[PDB]
Amino acid sequence: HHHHFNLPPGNYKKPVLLYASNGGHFLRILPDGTVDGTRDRSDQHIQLQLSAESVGEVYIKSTETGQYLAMDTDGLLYGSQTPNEECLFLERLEENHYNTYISKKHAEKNWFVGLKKNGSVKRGPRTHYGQKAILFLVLPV
Repeated sequence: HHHHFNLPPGNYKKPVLLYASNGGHFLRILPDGTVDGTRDRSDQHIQLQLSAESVGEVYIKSTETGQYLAMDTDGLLYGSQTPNEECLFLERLEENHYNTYISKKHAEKNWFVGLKKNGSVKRGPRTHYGQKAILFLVLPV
């Protein structure tokens, strides 16, 4: 293990929003595989579904398009048609309150899912522990 094992209460059954504490954007996976954020709560592409593959390990999937959130070899988030090793994230509690998502493939590099205040997602190497960008609240809809 390269990381701690504080887990959030799990939310896998229901479709959810991933709300970025850092600026209030919702994580969005567009039909063309682009990943960003939007503050438009009505957007059809911010509805996500998480599934636990192993304890503490998740897929994050678009309910609208079926795409899997993934992080590529250069640290960029993308929407994948099929589940692969780039699609698994370590779901952890952070600051006793938030959820973080670490790339499993790149766990030793501490690459996180992260949203900037301007609604663009962060590249893996530009994320790290202690940032606001990595902090999510998983909201039921």
